[PDB]
Amino acid sequence: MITAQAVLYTQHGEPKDVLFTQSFEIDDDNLAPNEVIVKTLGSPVNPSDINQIQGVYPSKPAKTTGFGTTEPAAPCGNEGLFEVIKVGSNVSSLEAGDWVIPSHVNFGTWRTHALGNDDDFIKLPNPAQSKANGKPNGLTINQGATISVNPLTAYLMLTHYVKLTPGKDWFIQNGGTSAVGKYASQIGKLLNFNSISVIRDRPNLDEVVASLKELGATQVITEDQNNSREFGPTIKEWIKQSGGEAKLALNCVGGKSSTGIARKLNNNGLMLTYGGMSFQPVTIPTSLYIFKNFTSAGFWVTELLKNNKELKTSTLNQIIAWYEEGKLTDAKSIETLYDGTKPLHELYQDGVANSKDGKQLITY
Amino acid sequence: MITAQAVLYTQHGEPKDVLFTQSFEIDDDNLAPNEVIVKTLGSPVNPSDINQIQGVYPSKPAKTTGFGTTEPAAPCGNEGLFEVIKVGSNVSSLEAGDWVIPSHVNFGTWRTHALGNDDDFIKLPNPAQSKANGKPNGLTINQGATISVNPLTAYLMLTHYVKLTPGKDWFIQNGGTSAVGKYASQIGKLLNFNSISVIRDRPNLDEVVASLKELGATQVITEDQNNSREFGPTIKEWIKQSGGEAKLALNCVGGKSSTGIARKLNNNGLMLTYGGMSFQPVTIPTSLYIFKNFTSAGFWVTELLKNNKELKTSTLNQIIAWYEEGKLTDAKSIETLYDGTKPLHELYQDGVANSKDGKQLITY
Repeated sequence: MITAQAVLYTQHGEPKDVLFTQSFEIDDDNLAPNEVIVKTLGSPVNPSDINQIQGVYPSKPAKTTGFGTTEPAAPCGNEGLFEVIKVGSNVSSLEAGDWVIPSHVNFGTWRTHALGNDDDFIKLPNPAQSKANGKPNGLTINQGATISVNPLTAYLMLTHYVKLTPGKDWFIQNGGTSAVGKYASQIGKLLNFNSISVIRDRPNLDEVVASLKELGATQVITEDQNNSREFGPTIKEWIKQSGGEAKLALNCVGGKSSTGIARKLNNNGLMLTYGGMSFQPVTIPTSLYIFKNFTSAGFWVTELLKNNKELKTSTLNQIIAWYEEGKLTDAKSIETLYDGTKPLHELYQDGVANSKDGKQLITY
Repeated sequence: MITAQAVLYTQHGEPKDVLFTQSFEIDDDNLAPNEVIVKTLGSPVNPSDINQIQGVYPSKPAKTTGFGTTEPAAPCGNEGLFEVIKVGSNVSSLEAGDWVIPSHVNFGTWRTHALGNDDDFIKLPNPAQSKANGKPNGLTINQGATISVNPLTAYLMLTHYVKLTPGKDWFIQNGGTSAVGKYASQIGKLLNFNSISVIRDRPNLDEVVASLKELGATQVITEDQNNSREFGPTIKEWIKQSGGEAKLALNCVGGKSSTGIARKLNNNGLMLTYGGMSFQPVTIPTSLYIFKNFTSAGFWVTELLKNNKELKTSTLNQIIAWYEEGKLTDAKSIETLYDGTKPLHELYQDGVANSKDGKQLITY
């Protein structure tokens, strides 16, 4: 028997008010033929995790007595890296020591262990396997724990909707320093797509600009530059010199920022909105729709892949390969190790409260 | 020889400042085999005609010395109804007395006569022909003169993009009392599509609502009601009871109104923006794009029908037939007859200045 800990809530609200830690047992000596028991290695705090707890997210884990609690309760977290510790008699796809991520959302990753079916997980190579197989690198725990949403989102937005001609065409995106923004710059570099990253100004602008260009952004401009009508000629010249067109805009800000990047696309452009800044609607001038054949659509990785495991598999495999090859890098998470000296839910509450410092990863 | 008058400009600007009238000759005794001479019956003043003259509309007639001017000059007007006066030796598609409209935009319709090739025109049945064909009605001069922009726009937005299930599905539109809005309500009724028209509140609201429902709007609400999610219950029920879904939103307003109609669509909805009320961008909540698979795109009949003669042909044919069959009605225009006592360009300048009074049609 294993004694596990899970972060739960019986009522929606701010994480700081409703979360608590529940101890529960998993019987590793009584596994059904297709069952698997995993131990969590690390799981991040993402905005969607927080929105589910707040009760304002379209998809949420069902409440249950499953973790034994006194009163219906729901688990937290959708992303995370786990390691198989034991499998049932009919399990062949997974073995002890294998690294896995959940195959579906609402898994409840803010906990120490989980019991599921082999098909509730997707295997990733662990460092030992990558190294034994001759790869230059193995995935880090943060890379594995955060591989399921952000890297796939950047890859899919850049390749699944419009075909950018290598060396010539451009995409433009705001939220340039976001996790997805940084993955998109790298994927653009790897696939030879030109790109303009728009970012908020900051005290260390030059350092940030150099960093994004090294990741792969062709040009980096501030939101002030994005707002400048007088800057239009420079952008047009960048595009003219490459012999391509700006065909795709990635928006995660809305408001004036979305207006600015939409205006920089050539005729027949597509904008994909995949995030938004708290109560800032996507704002597009009427003229772009009428005269520039502009289209504005959405992107939600969860919905896109729900019934396309193959597309998901192919995408995940490419991100895994690039990590092993040392061609892709993650932004570093601030890691907080759970050692039992502080309640697990408190580590996540601090994570939620400190999200402004950087991505928070609770490790085990 | 025929002496004709044309409204021209040598430089873009406001109609009241840049228009003038040029007298020019057409030699009706020297027609090439495929040429035809037409005499204008009527041509309207549309926003696009005005924007073209202002220099803020991207599709425009080239400035040429064709009218015998000292400097290159551009003609004005994109739609209009003409009567064929004489045809060349190799013309068989048209004969004297036939009614025609330009086959392409940028022809210049604010003038008394024109010389062109037979394929620069599309034949419409004249009243005598409709009568001889046993039809209950023939087209009026206003119906023929205004057939190529607004009716085609309403018809194509409703049929060319998303397929609404007859007797079940819905479209919602703002600008409900606009010319296109009124055509859309009628075409919706003919296609058996349910619809909600959103209009501005006004003094004789009950009368307006009744008139729009008679035209074909299933339900009519005001912008205040469109903004009141507290009124939103009344709308969700209408759709539920019908058994269909709201799949298409037609927007010509932007701003808060565009947000309101977008929110009323079911998942996988499409918004087409075909107009906008001065510097009021199309504003759509981020959540509709991400969680409701919402898409917003544009509509411009000029670009859609460029290089698509068959689509234009079949659409025009259906509108013509509907007028003949008494199934479609146009809003009445304020008609100003050109008798030669006042410069032609002045009649059009007055038409531009008085467009708020109603559609201005200059007749001959």
